[PDB]
Amino acid sequence: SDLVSCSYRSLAAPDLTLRDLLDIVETSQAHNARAQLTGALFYSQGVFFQWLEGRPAAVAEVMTHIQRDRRHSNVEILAEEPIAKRRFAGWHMQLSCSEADMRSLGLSRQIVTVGRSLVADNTNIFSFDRIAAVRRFLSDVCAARTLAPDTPVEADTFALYALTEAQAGRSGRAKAVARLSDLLSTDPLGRLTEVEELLRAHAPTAADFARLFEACAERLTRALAEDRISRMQVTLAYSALQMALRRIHHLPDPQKSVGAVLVAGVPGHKPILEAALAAEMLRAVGWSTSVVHPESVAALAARLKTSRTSTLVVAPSLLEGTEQEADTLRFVSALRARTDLPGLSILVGGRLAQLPPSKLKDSGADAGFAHLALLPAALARVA
Ligand SMILES: Cc1cc2nc3c(=O)[nH]c(=O)nc-3n(C[C@H](O)[C@H](O)[C@H](O)COP(=O)(O)O)c2cc1C
Ligand SMILES: [Cl-]
Ligand SMILES: [Cl-]
Ligand SMILES: [Cl-]
Ligand SMILES: [Cl-]
Ligand SMILES: [Cl-]
Ligand SMILES: [Cl-]
Ligand SMILES: [Cl-]
Ligand SMILES: [Cl-]
Ligand SMILES: [Cl-]
Ligand SMILES: [Cl-]
Repeated sequence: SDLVSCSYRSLAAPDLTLRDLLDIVETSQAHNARAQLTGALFYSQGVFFQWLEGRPAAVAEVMTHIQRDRRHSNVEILAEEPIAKRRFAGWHMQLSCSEADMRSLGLSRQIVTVGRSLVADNTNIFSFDRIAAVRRFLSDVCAARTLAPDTPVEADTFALYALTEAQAGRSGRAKAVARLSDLLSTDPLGRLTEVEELLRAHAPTAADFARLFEACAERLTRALAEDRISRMQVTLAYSALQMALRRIHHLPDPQKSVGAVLVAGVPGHKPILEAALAAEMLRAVGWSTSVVHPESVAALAARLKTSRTSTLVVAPSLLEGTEQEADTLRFVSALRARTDLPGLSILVGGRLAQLPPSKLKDSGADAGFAHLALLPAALARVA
């Protein structure tokens, strides 16, 4: 064989256009054709996935150029593996984007459309599940269209690919969450290294961390309810998780950003972990994010009229939920009263996000996210 594959994830320049994508595709088609490289490029919501395959030398050279490109950043290698045969034969470099992005760019082949519609807001689907699903889907479309070019492929076909990948990961993740919950319930600070190794193995991205934390959080909420652990124990666990999070994920603020967003806790609530997670997730998709823990409504009012950052995410506290709801209501309402800003957008999480959007209209919050990992998606809708 002696064929190798390399795949990465990167953050497209916030000002990326169709002309750019097309230039990339043409340059790549020409060069990959000469150098005997094949693969696919997937663009969705400011993010790139690329797969490249060929002889080692060819892949290395082209990656040397790509890594230095200025139309994307935060290039993260995902795989460098030997393959037995090409997954994208005949595709020197094929472009593909999501259905939503297809709408947003005004496109309708030859660009392979991927329908994320049915699975995008499914919190059981982890980041690597989505990556693998896109890979398998595109490789399959490549085979298919090699066999029958004029035979169209249903976009929402991708849904099944994603769901299947996630289901494959499900049991192992259940084990991880169980083991984790045990650690957090016993002595999470005495065994922080084990907590970290677990989190590092099962949560490659910040959104994955958030998924695990949501699962653990309902587990421990149950435990505390049944008086199986103490409040002090939940505090310990919370500290441990903050430390583990900072050790593992700590993205710098994107220099080229898609926009700016303020992440705040409700005064008295200390959504330290959840706000940190919110910031990591939003930074990972290209948002400039600031975390604020105000102790008054007026403070945040000041920071907002000073920042002119028209978007505010109220991070929920998923472990102090005795009175998170009415507190958040009062806080957001008050904020709206002290404010004179028609462009301001407010997003809310937690139990408040579980109410029907009629209540959301009634609330003064603009939109909700019933789960942390849904935050990026909820934000994009408002922007
Ligand atoms: C997301 C992305 C993917 C790219 N993929 C390839 C590729 O597969 N093959 C290629 O030759 N260039 C690719 N490029 C472009 C190169 O980084 C660079 O434009 C080119 O290789 C150097 O220009 P040159 O024609 O003067 O050598 C890609 C760029 C971006 C931003
Ligand atoms: Cl891969
Ligand atoms: Cl979509
Ligand atoms: Cl998806
Ligand atoms: Cl990802
Ligand atoms: Cl994973
Ligand atoms: Cl595959
Ligand atoms: Cl485990
Ligand atoms: Cl401890
Ligand atoms: Cl340990
Ligand atoms: Cl405004």
